[PDB]
Amino acid sequence: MDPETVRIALGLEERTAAWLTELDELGPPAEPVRLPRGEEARDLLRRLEVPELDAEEIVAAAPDPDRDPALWWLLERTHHAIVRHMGDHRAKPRGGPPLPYEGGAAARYFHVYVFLATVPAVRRFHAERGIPDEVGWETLTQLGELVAIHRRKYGQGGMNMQWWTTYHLRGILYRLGRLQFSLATGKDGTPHLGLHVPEWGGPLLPKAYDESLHRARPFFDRHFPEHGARVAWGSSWMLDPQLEEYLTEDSNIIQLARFWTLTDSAPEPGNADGDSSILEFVFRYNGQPLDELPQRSSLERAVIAHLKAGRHWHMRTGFVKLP
Ligand SMILES: CC(C)(COP(=O)(O)OP(=O)(O)OC[C@H]1O[C@@H](n2cnc3c(N)ncnc32)[C@H](O)[C@@H]1OP(=O)(O)O)[C@@H](O)C(=O)NCCC(=O)NCCS
Ligand SMILES: CCCCCCCCCC(=O)OC[C@H]1O[C@@H](O)[C@H](N)[C@@H](O)[C@@H]1O
Repeated sequence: MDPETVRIALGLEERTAAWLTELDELGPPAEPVRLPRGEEARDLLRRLEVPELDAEEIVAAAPDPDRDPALWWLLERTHHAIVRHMGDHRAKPRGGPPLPYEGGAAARYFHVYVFLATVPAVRRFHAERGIPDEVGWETLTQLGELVAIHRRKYGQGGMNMQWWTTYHLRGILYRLGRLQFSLATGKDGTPHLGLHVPEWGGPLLPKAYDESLHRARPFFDRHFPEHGARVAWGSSWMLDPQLEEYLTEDSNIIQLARFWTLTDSAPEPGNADGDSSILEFVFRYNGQPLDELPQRSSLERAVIAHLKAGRHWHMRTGFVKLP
């Protein structure tokens, strides 16, 4: 097939042409793309903590090379475009565009199929790096979380966080207890670890946070000794000191943010760039009228109160030294 035919068949926008040309030049992977089917597929999806409802649907809608040629063309090359950067954190996180939902369940679940097809490759990388199996699997389970998030946010099955799963699939991100850590470099090339907080796994309890921090240096110095990070960096709505107006002393965020050293400037009060982030992570915001969002928790009430008052939330950036 040709990239223009794929683009038109799948209903992809004109801007995606450059990507599709790049995928055309890259070509199919050396190891043919294989999707698990049936109970094999159900076992893998369950291992990745995909909810039963979605997993059933994913298995049912799995595409076919003959009946879904445009989709298959893209699945092979997207897989290839990811595995070509296995272990490479300097490459940008390009998972490809979401597919228009007029293509049905196979289109909605496209990047789940990408993920499934790429599991063997990343698991081989984990093995080569000596990563324990439990850590490898624990890391890959965010697929289930992101699938669940799609359904909560939009109302039907899907997974549209494919840019983020390129981290898991390149073996450059590891879940080490409550927190995740990514191989990263600053603008000056200095190695660090990106610190991330997946939604699943309960509250950000101080003892769980501390355990994760203690795991970071030993893990990376053992399996990626060439990296040599000494510091973890975080960028998050969580680091916004404005939260102190609203959250009390029992807040995990408040207690733990106190250990962080913020490195960005106090943002302009009129800068609204951070509003969408906090709305995503607190409400999985999808354009609802604000006073029709839940108000059960102190943070839910905080986000809305602050915004109603004409004020703005900001992503802040900081670091903590690795123990
Ligand atoms: C990170 C996370 C686990 C922290 O939860 P936590 O440890 O309970 O945080 P706190 O102790 O500071 O919470 C204070 C209050 O806000 C509530 N709260 C915390 N995070 C919340 C969220 N994402 N949505 C709604 N309410 C939340 C708590 O239940 C608590 O309520 P209460 O005071 O009414 O009892 C949670 O916010 C989460 O799952 N977020 C999604 C993932 C995320 O944001 N990661 C970072 C992306 S940059
Ligand atoms: C106060 C506790 C520590 C504060 C440091 C918080 C750093 C968290 C940063 C983080 O979680 O961001 C990474 C996110 O990348 C998103 O885009 C993905 N959707 C999300 O999964 C991931 O959490």
